[PDB]
Amino acid sequence: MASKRALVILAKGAEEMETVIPVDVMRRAGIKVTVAGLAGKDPVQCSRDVVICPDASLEDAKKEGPYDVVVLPGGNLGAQNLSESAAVKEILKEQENRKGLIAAICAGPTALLAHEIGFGSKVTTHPLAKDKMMNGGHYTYSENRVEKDGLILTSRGPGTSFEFALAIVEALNGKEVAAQVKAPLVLK
Amino acid sequence: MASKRALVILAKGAEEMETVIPVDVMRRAGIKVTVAGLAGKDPVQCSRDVVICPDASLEDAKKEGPYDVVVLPGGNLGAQNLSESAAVKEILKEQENRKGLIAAICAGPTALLAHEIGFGSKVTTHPLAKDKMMNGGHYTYSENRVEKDGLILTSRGPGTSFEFALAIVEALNGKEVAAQVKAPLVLK
Repeated sequence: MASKRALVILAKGAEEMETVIPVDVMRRAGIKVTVAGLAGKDPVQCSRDVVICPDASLEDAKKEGPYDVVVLPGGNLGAQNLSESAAVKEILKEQENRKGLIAAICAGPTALLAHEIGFGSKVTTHPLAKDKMMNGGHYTYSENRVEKDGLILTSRGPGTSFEFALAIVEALNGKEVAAQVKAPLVLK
Repeated sequence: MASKRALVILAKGAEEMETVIPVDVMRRAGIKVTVAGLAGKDPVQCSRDVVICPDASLEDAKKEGPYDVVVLPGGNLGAQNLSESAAVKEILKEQENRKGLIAAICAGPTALLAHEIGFGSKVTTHPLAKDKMMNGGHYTYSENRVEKDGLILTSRGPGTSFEFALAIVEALNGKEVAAQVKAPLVLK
C-alpha cells in the first residue's frame, strides 16, 4: 500500500559513506527516507569532513513517525553521540516496542548497547568495535558481513554498506525489489 | 614531500555515493581533498537528494591549483552539468597538459568526451553510458571495473567506487598506502 519510511539519524562524526550509501540505496528502492540531524537542522560535519545538510532535525522528525526502519550509521564519534542521546534512546525503544526494524552499521550497533536494545540477538560490528559491543555479554557476536536476527540488522564497515542497505531493502520491500535495485549498481 | 592534492568537482545531480566514497577514501590516504561546487559555494542537491556542502566554489578552487588528481563523479545529470562547463573544460585541459591524473566514474567519463580529453585511451563507464562515451570512436571501451590507461583512470558505478578510489590512492601514494587504507574498510 503506502511507501515504506526510513529514519536515518545523522550525528557529528558519522561515517559519511555509511550515511550516504544507505540513504541513496533506500531511495532507489522507493523508500521515503528522512535524514534527521541529531543536533538540529544545521549541516553535519562527518568523520572525513564531508558536510551533509539533513532533511530535518531529529526533534521534528521524531514527531512524524512511525518509521518502518530506524538506521544508525557508524563512525566512532557519531556512534558515541548516538549513544549519549536520550532522544535516540526513546526512538529506539519505541521502534523495538512496535516490532519495527532497527539497522546499525560499523560502530553504530554500540548505540544499541548503550540504549539496552535487542539484547540476546546475534550482531556484527566493525572488528574494532567488537569489544565495546560485547561488554557484558548481552549479544552473541557474528563475523557475517551483514547479520539479521529478527528485527536487529547489523553490518561491519564502509565496505559492507551496500550489502547492509540492500538487506534493509529486502526486509522492507522484498527480495525482488532488492535484486532490481542491486543490478544497476555494478556491485561485484 | 608535500601531501598530494585532489580536486573533486561537485555538480547538481551528481551521484552522492560516487562523490563521498572517493572523498572519504582519499582523505583516509592523507590526500588533501577539495570538494568544489561547480555552481558556487552553496549546498549541492545530489541525484538521490543528499545535500552536500562544498568546501569551496570551483571558481575559487580552480585558482588554487595545481592538483595531483581531478576527480569527476558520475550521476547522469551531474555529468551533463560537468560536460557543459567551460570552467571544467579549462581545468581538464590544463591537467592533461601538465600530465596530471584525471579520474572519472560511471557517467563521469562522458565529460572527458565533451571536453575532448584523453582520446585514444582505453576507458570504462557505466554500461548505460557506453554509447554516449563511444560516440565517434574516440576511446576504446573496457569492461574492467576500474580501467587506467596512463593518466586517464575510469570506473563503472556506485559499486565500483571503493575500487576506483583505492586506484586513485595507489596512483598517487603507492600500493602499500592503498593496501593500508583498504584493510579497515571491510571490503569483500
